[PDB]
Amino acid sequence: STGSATTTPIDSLDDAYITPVQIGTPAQTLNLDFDTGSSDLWVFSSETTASEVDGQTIYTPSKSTTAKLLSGATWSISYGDGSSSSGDVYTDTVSVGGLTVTGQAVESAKKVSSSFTEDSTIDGLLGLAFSTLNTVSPTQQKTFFDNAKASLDSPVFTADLGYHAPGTYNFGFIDTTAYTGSITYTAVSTKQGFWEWTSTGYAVGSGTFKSTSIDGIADTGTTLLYLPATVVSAYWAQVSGAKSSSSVGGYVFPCSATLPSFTFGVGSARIVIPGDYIDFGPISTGSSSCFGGIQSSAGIGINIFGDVALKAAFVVFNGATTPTLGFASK
Repeated sequence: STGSATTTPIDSLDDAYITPVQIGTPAQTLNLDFDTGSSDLWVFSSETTASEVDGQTIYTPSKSTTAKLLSGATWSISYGDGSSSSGDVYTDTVSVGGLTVTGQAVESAKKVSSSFTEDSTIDGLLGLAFSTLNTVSPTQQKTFFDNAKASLDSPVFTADLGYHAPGTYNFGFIDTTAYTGSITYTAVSTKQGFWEWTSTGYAVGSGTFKSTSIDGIADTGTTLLYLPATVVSAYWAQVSGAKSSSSVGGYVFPCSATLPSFTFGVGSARIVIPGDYIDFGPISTGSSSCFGGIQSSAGIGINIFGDVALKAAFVVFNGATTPTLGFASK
């Protein structure tokens, strides 16, 4: 089997991407944030505290003839941005782009933190990291990809995120029309539950490439590119007037700037992030100070190849017995 679904930016900045997902019988379509940095499929629901729902579409398990309470199971998750959610668990039929999993754990939120409530466009998350990170207790549950893998034509999914435009998540096949050149594959460590890999270095603009190992995670659920402070300083030093602002919470730059590109290495190959991808717009409405899309990972404890980096590539998440990652230009 295969599946193919379009993923759409939630706003003009590409702050996140939403992908329609069918849950239950008859189908209830929710727009979920596909997140290769976590492993829970959770949704706003008829159980979510009413004051914490503000415009989201909810899953109502009582209206699904295939929903079954997973008795005794609870979940609770906290994300790197400080947001969180928790609740109980149903199993139900879940389909993405024509690919169907029966018996998928659908984690129903009883509580969500303010940032989820305040974002009316995201109805929940669909985790695509390794199932060892799934938070369901006392019986850990499998991700949608883990459940589907054996049925797929090939044990892979791909992320093709757009810059200010829709893109595609494919399951079970590699669309050879969706990228240029060849795909360069690179090793993955699953020891922390992430799609963790080692970039071979970087360049700023037209500058020379610096060969240096940068361990980090391919994380579709993180907006920005978070790298060591040395790398990030070298980038922003090429932008007149850019500075790190403790009050704003990262590097800012004059909105009048033209940003340089940023290149990262995948083995001997190179992925180029155009400068425009690194502009996240005014820090507050009408400000001439703009927020940078490359920020320091110092204090986060891991480097994060978020959407800013991934959207510059066609990315293969290879779930073969020994997982690997593939990157191609596009």
